[PDB]
Amino acid sequence: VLYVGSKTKEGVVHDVTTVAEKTKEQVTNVGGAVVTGVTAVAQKTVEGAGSIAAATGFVKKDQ
Amino acid sequence: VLYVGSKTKEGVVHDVTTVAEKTKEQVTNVGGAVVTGVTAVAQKTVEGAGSIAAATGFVKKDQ
Amino acid sequence: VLYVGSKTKEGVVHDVTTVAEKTKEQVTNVGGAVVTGVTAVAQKTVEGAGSIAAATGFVKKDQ
Amino acid sequence: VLYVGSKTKEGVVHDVTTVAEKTKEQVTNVGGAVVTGVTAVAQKTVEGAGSIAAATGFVKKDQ
Amino acid sequence: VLYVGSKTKEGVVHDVTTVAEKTKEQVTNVGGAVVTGVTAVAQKTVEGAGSIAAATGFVKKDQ
Amino acid sequence: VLYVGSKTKEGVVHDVTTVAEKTKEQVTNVGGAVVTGVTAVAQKTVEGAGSIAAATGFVKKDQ
Amino acid sequence: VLYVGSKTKEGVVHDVTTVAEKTKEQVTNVGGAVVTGVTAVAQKTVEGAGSIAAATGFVKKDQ
Amino acid sequence: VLYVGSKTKEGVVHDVTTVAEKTKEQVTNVGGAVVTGVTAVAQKTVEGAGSIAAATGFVKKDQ
Amino acid sequence: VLYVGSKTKEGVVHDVTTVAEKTKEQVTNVGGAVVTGVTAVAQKTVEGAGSIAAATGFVKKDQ
Repeated sequence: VLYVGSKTKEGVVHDVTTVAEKTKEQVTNVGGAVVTGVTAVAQKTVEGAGSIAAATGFVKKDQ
Repeated sequence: VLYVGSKTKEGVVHDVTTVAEKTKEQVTNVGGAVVTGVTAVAQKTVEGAGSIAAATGFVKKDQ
Repeated sequence: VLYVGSKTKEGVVHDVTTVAEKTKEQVTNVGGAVVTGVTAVAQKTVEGAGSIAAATGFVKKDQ
Repeated sequence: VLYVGSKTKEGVVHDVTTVAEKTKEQVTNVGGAVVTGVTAVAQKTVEGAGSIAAATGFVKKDQ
Repeated sequence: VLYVGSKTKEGVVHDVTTVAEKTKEQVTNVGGAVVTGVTAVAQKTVEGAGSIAAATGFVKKDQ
Repeated sequence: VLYVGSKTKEGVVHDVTTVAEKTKEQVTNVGGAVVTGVTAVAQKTVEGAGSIAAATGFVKKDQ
Repeated sequence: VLYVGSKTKEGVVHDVTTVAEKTKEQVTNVGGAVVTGVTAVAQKTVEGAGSIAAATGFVKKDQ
Repeated sequence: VLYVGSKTKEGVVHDVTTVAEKTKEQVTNVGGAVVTGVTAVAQKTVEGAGSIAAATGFVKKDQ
Repeated sequence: VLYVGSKTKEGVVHDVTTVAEKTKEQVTNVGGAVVTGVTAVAQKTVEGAGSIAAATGFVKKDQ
C-alpha cells in the first residue's frame, strides 16, 4: 500500500443536520428496543466471523 | 495498491439533512424493535462470515 | 504501508448538528432499552470474532 | 354498586393538544360574549332542575 | 357503594397541551365578556337547583 | 361507602402545559370582563341551590 | 430651487422587512463574488463620468 | 436653494428589519468576496469621475 | 443656500434592527474578503476623482 500525495477520506461521516419541533413523543416499551435519536457510525474495518458491526434498534433472542 | 495524487472518497456519507414538525408520535412496542431516527453508517470493510454489517430495526430469533 | 504527503481522514465523524424544541417526551420502559440521544461512534478497527462493534438500543437475551 | 378489579374512567377528558400560529386576532365586543380559548370540562354529575352544566360563550337575557 | 381493587378515574382532566405563537391579539370589550385562555374544570358533583356548573365566557342579564 | 385497595382519582386535574410567544397583546376593557390566562379548577362537591361553581369570564347584571 | 411648505422624500428607502429560516446555506467561491444579504442603497446624486453607483455582486476584469 | 418650512428627507434609509434562524451557514472562499450581512448605505452626494459609490461584494481585477 | 424653519434629514440612516439565532456559521477564507455583519454608512459628501465611497466586501487587485 502506497499513498503519494493522495488526499483520502476512507470511511467517514460528516455534515449531518437534524431539526425537530413540538414532537410530543409518547413511547411505551416492554422487553423490546426503541431508537429515536441520531446515530452516526463510521468504521474502517470490522473483522472476525460472527461479528455484528453497527447495529441499531437490534433485538437478539438466540436460543 | 498505489494512489498518486488521487483525491479519493472511499466509503463516505455526508450532507444528510432532516426536518420534522409537530410530529405527535405515539409508539407502543412489545418485544419488538422500532427505529424512527436518523441513521448514517459508513464502513470501508466488514470481513468475516456470518457477519451482520449495519443492521437497523433488526430482529433475530434464531433457534 | 507508506503514506507520503497524503492528507488522510481514516474513519472519522464530524459536523453533526442537532436541534430539538418543546419535545414533551414521555417515556415508559419495562425491561427493554430506549435510545433518544445523539450518538457518534468512529472506529478504525474492531477485530475479534463474536464482536459487537458500536451497538445502540441493543437487546440481547441469548440462551 | 360494586366494582371488583374494574379499571374505570367515568367521565374524563385527556390528551387535548392545540397549536396556533401568527393568529393576528382582532376582536371587538359590545355587551356580548366571545370565547376563543381551549375549554375542557369533565363532570360526573350535575343534579338539580334549572341547571346549566358547562356552558361556554353563553348569553342569557331572561325577562 | 363498594370498590374492591378497582383503579378508578372518576371525573378527571389531564394531558392538555397548548402552543401559541406571534398571536398579535388586539381585544376591545364594552360591558361583555371575552375568554381567550386555557380552562380546565373537573368536578365530581354539582348539586342544587338553579346551579351553573363551570361556565366560561358567560353573560347573565336576568331581569 | 367502602374503598378497599382502590387507587382512586376523584375529581382531579393534572398535566396542563402552555406555551406562548411574542404575543403582542393589547387589551381594552370598559365595565366588562376579560380572561386570557390559564385556569384550572378541580372540585369534588359544590352543593347548594343558586350556586355558581367555577365561573370564568363571568358577567352578572341581575336586576 | 424653492420649496415652500413642501414635505418631500427625495431619494429614500424604508420599510424593508426580511425573514429567513433553517436556510442550510453552503457556499463555495473561487475568485468570484457572492451576495446573499439584504442591501439598501439610497443616494441623491452620483455625478462624474465612469461612475459605478451602487453595485452589488459586481465583477470587473477590465484589461 | 431656498427651503421654507419644508420638512425634507433627502437621501435617507430607515426601518430595515431582518430575522434569521438556524441558518447553518458553511462558507468557503478562495480569492473572492462574499457578503451575507445587512448593508445600509445612504449618501447625499458622490462626486468625481471614476468613483465607485457604495459597492458590496465587489471584485476588481483591473489590468 | 437658505434654510428657514426647514426640518431636514440630509443623508441619514436609522431604525435598523437585526436578529439572528443558532447560526452555526463556519467560515473559511483564503486571500479573499467575507462580510457577514451589519453595516450602516451615512455620508453627506464624498468628493474627489478615483474615490471609493463606502465599500463592503471589496477586493481590489489593480495591476
